[PDB]
Amino acid sequence: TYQERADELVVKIKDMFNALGDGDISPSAYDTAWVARLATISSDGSEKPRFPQALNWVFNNQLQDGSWGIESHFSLCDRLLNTTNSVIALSVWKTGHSQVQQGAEFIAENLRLLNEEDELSPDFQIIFPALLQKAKALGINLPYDLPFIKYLSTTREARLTDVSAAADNIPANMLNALEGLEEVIDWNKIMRFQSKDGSFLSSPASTACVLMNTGDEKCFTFLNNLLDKFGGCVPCMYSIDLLERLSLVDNIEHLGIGRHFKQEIKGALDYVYRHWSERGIGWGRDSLVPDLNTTALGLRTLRMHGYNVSSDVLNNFKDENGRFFSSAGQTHVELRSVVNLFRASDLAFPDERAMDDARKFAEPYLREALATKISTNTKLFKEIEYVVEYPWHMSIPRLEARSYIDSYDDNYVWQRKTLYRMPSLSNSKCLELAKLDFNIVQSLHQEELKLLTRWWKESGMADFTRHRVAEVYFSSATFEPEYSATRIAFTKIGCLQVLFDDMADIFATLDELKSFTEGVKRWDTSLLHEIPECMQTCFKVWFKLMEEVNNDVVKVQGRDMLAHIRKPWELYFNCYVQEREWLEAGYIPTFEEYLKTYAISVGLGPCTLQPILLMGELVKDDVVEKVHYPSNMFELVSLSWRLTNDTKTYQAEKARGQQASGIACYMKDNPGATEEDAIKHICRVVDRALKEASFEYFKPSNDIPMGCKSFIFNLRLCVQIFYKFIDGYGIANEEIKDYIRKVYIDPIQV
Ligand SMILES: CC(C)=CCC/C(C)=C/CC/C(C)=C/CC/C(C)=C(\F)COP(=O)(O)OP(=O)(O)O
Ligand SMILES: [Mg+2]
Ligand SMILES: [Mg+2]
Ligand SMILES: [Mg+2]
Repeated sequence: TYQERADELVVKIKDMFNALGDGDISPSAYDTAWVARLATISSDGSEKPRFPQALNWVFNNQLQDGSWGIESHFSLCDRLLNTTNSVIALSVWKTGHSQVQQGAEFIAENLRLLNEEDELSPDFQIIFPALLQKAKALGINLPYDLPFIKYLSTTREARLTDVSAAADNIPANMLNALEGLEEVIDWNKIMRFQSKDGSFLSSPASTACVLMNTGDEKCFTFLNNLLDKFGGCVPCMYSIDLLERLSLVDNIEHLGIGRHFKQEIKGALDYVYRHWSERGIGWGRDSLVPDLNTTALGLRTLRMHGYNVSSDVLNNFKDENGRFFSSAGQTHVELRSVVNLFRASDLAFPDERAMDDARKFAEPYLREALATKISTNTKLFKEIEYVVEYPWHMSIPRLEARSYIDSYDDNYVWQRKTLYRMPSLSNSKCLELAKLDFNIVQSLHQEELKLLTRWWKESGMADFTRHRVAEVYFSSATFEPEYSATRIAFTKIGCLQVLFDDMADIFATLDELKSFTEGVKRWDTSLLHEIPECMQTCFKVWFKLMEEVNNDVVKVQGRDMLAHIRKPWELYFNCYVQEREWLEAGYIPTFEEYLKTYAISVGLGPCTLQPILLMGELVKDDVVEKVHYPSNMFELVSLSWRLTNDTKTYQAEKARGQQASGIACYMKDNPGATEEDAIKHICRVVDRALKEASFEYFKPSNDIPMGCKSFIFNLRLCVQIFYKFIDGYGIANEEIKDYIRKVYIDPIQV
């Protein structure tokens, strides 16, 4: 069954957490081959392998065709690098004679395929042509004459003279291809780029290379220690204790299964944070040079979990043009590191220039990548497209999880200088759990919808089907199974409010409206007679619901909360009549005056107080105002709701007779301003409001219940996603109607 498989999945993924160390990463033929060339000189002048095991590994790990690398994952450049080097390793100690000839065949055959646009992995035209230089010297028989290989070697020899013309020698940004530049490297100065673990850029190949040219001890102890840990081979990079912890947590959170691993996540992040610094961070704790991807993931993930971290760390990757690079040790920019840069900028607090600068670079780079570089039908295209099309402040949790489940690759191989695997980060158990769990929870949601559609039918509110209740439901955002009573009360209150609003700005007369809110202020049915039949029915459905919800509230909260609960309702209806009082007077308020009334009339208060009081967390009398109205985070969300709503609905409301709006009031305050000027200013206000709410949300708090705070905060999402795709002609390009099937109706093939 599903629940059983998910439970055993949770168990195993918890093991994975508890086992986290320096990193799970695959051996590297290329890197281990280099380690194997290292020579010790016996007293009898005869040279033998310094690291017997590393040669033994290359000996026993020839694939089939017969190259070295990753069987299930073939790649031209990767196979060429791995096999050639492996061949050179065997040849040097003249052994593995069969694999040599066997692999020499694989190379010769495939060399005639490097032509010519089959994109080359980073620094291929430097580390490979160097492998072929040593191939000649050993007499290995290969087609060195191909017009293409002669071009790669040409560019390399041209790149060598550049280092000769460097008073400071090899630039820091070519350190990646260290071992493809031996003949122009100053071996004293190069050492200035050694990490505290003896390694160069965490690369075993590079570290072997400097070991061979210098006999440096630290280089040796890094390699020796690594081989002993990997049982006689080496990965393409190590350690990766920082990257692995961050990606694991991010991937799980992103897959929608973060709630099952709260304690294990806290342990992983605590570890990372102890190694956090204003300088940025690299793959592992011992990196000399930080990298953008790990730092960007660190920023976002750490901030997301309540850690105090500064966006200034990003500037360590920014140049004069405001452009970012992946790492001072290389020339190429990694697409992934730019995705993570953008995603980190999603969590910007107000006045964080670095976040602004990151997003101004990353976004166009990302859209550029989508247009030219990435193939459409791919998981990756689908992943990056969601990142830019539904950024954080409009990313609905379930929709975000459903979409990432489809783009998460559990059979992925990363490409640095060669291909490697990180089993914790590309993990089939994570993916399976994510799907099983999504289904499990989806069934719960179906049942809630059923209950909700039933209510809409029986309540007589028939006089907008489930399709209108489903959109409110969808908008609840807070999806965890424990919060069912909260989501249901929210949806009912929300559905009623859409009704109350149509009543307040369309159907009711000022008098009918006033009478209604008097009925609310009295909290009884004494004034039912003063209002038409249709509004009598609304009031009664509403009032009946209040009794039912309020009884449930006593159960969760442990005592009467009626006095707290009446306040948001009164404030909300009083603001409604105030809207109408202005309209009757023909008065257009100032932008500020306008917000005072409309920032409340938008209705964040009533749809949140009763529901948060049902989540389970105790809300003390003096805390109500700290988490609900008028706390800052609450105001800010209310503001984003109001203003964003204005931009997409002011045109249709003005044709219906309404006057006041964010657009009209701004234009009245600012002579000469057009509607376009108003919208532009408004969106800047909304943008800043979202960022300040994040700052308020993540701020340390002693007495504000986190669940309750989270439910308010994640209500900002629904408004942003709803109106984002209305194209200013009024045409809704994307509609909530379409996410409903994906999130609530279609299960995930298991
Ligand atoms: C946006 C909708 C309808 C659903 C998604 C968001 C959601 C579930 C909100 C639930 C809370 C509710 C009902 C709030 C009140 C309902 C609101 C302000 C609307 F329906 C917005 O439409 P409007 O432009 O006519 O509003 P207004 O300018 O007249 O004030
Ligand atoms: Mg309206
Ligand atoms: Mg209204
Ligand atoms: Mg409106």
